[PDB]
Amino acid sequence: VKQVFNFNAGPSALPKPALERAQKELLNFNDTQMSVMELSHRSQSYEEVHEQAQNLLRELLQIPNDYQILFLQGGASLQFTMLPMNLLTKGTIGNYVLTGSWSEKALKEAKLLGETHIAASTKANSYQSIPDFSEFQLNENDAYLHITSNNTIYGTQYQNFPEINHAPLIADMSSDILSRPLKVNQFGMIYAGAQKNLGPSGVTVVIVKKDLLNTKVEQVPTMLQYATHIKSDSLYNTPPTFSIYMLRNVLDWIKDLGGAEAIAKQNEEKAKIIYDTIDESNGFYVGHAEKGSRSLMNVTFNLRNEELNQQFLAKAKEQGFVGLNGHRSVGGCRASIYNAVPIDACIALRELMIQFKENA
Amino acid sequence: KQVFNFNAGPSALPKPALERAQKELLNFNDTQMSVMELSHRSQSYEEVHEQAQNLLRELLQIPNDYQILFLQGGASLQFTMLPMNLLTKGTIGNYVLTGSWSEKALKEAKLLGETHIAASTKANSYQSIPDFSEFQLNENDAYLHITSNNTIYGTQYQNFPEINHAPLIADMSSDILSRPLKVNQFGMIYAGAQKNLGPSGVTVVIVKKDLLVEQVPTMLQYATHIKSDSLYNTPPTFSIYMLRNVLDWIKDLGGAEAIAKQNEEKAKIIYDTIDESNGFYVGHAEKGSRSLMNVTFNLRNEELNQQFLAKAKEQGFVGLNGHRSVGGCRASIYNAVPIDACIALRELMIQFKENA
Ligand SMILES: *Cc1c(COP(=O)(O)O)cnc(C)c1O
Ligand SMILES: *Cc1c(COP(=O)(O)O)cnc(C)c1O
Ligand SMILES: [Cl-]
Ligand SMILES: [Cl-]
Ligand SMILES: [Cl-]
Ligand SMILES: [Cl-]
Ligand SMILES: [Mg+2]
Ligand SMILES: [Mg+2]
Ligand SMILES: [Mg+2]
Ligand SMILES: [Mg+2]
Repeated sequence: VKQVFNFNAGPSALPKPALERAQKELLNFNDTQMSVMELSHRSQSYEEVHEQAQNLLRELLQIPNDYQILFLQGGASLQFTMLPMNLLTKGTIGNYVLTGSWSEKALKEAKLLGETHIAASTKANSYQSIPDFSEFQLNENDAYLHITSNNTIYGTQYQNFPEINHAPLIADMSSDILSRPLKVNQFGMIYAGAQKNLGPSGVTVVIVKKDLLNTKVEQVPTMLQYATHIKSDSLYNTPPTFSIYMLRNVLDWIKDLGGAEAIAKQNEEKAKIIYDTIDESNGFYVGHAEKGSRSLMNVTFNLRNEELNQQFLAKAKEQGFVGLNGHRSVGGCRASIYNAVPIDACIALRELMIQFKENA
Repeated sequence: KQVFNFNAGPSALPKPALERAQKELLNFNDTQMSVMELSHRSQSYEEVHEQAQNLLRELLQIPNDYQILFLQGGASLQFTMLPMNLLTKGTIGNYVLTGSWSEKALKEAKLLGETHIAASTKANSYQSIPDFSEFQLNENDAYLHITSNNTIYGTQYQNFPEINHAPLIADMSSDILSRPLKVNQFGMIYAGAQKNLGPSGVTVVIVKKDLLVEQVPTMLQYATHIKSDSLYNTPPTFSIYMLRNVLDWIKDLGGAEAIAKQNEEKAKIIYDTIDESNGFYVGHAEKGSRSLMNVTFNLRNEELNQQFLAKAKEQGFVGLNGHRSVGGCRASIYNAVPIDACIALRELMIQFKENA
């Protein structure tokens, strides 16, 4: 049929082979004559999947042995409250670096539970950049320092991560996890809803330093303790088995293309196609982010006025582009170009953008 | 290549629902994307989301003053979310204990407030549902919590108590939409989908709206999800899609009364086999409390138990081992387990008895 270009921001494009693989074995997985969705999570066929998803992640990001990988339900949003529930103890402070709307949502949940602080913020200038690490206001009684690696709605991204030694560094990496190599030991915990760059909705990957959080926290509901899930290897209650399976399949694909290092090269190339288009447009398109902070995962821009914005987005949708409307809170446009978005989609978008401009 | 899926959770699903999923896995609704690749704020997803709710409303005849929520975290998260929202100071979370799942729910409430046991058949190892006239209720109960089907013990409420002093709340994980329900008896009903309704990953919560909050985390307030139609954060979109598909299958076969007929025949096959076995197979539940969803039983000794389950596995039966906490055998016969599987089980039970 006609072309479809999938720039959805979350859930988002999956790599075709992961979907083709799932489709082919949907009714009979691993010769059991059952769908993976119909298996016990205590079955050896399921446990193989669960363990393989962990081992692929471990290998791909080179996660150290003193870290454990959790597969949790509830989305990143549930992590916004689970994190302060476990680590934000009395007399301590949940310190946040604000670099977008998702950082504010994280902060708000800690505020419900303890003392919070704002280490640095670019909110005044509408989150066009990542603040300088030298501006970080740190406290001796900080329970952690929390950052948002990729600011999905604003199109900005950490180029690198601060060295923090007084508290654990925590990061919401929902929209750029495993888009590039990572030095995992810079962090006490990393979390990501899978649906942006790792596969389906319904599971949240939580990489945690075991000794920071393998201990019972008095007064915390069993399901909301990290310890629960660490001890039970994310099998305390019934896991999202199909989501974890699809995550496995996506991880296999990342490994098959050369891992984090190769996918970064691909992601830089796709991003470049779009940013060069913006940058050669003589102001017809204006990127929200400052150049040093441009995200490789979510490209945010506006045309010169809202009428042109709307005509551009209507034309895109007529031409088969999906998901380009900016987040409802900020308007404009947003090209999400996560790992699995193909480069010819990016070329197509550039073509769209150039003819729209020339014809305007 | 014969396989009979008696898994207790996650579990068998309807072949037509899985075949339909397979067929359109790469191209949902002519969008040329998987349902898994759609934005949850897309109309495409939003229609599926709503269709899943609509089918439950139709099939259970859920009144307008109830809302239907799709949450993550399993029935287990509901164990704490419920008291978190309703167990206010000076009130009591009152529990009816009819098995281990009851116990797990009560435990979470004890973290958050005053609790109470209205009744319990624990002393007798949960062989039955207590008589409602036995319940000990309190003026200040925040709710009365029950477990409609005691998955590990094989017992099930035949009917529900008429409770007017406080909302009746039910963990229906292992029997929701296996028979018609009078939803007006309850203030809230909850169930992980992964037994009767869909794959794991989504929890269905049916809640009396006006029934349900300072200082509770946003994600743990029912009001958050009611207000946002379970679209506050990203829902488990594929699981809700599969839930829709399963609900379409239940509607297509004739709805809650029709599936009850199938379920009662399935259970009749196994219980008759047990009852006719002259004590070779012994059911755990008192007759009057026998579950239609999980049939629990043992052979005369542990070694026969083990010989049977080994023979079962060799013959393609999956999931019949009893819960580790109780041992024995458990045949889970949720909605999508076909009558032919139960017939096969019977024939195996009879042959095994003959050959012992
Ligand atoms: C998508 C997103 C979230 C929300 O994740 P849910 O799974 O919907 O809770 C949180 N943080 C970031 C940075 C995101 O991009
Ligand atoms: C399966 C079951 C549960 C556990 O559900 P999860 O989704 O694993 O939390 C809780 N209660 C009952 C009655 C169940 O049968
Ligand atoms: Cl953001
Ligand atoms: Cl977003
Ligand atoms: Cl039970
Ligand atoms: Cl169980
Ligand atoms: Mg490979
Ligand atoms: Mg192509
Ligand atoms: Mg139909
Ligand atoms: Mg008879």
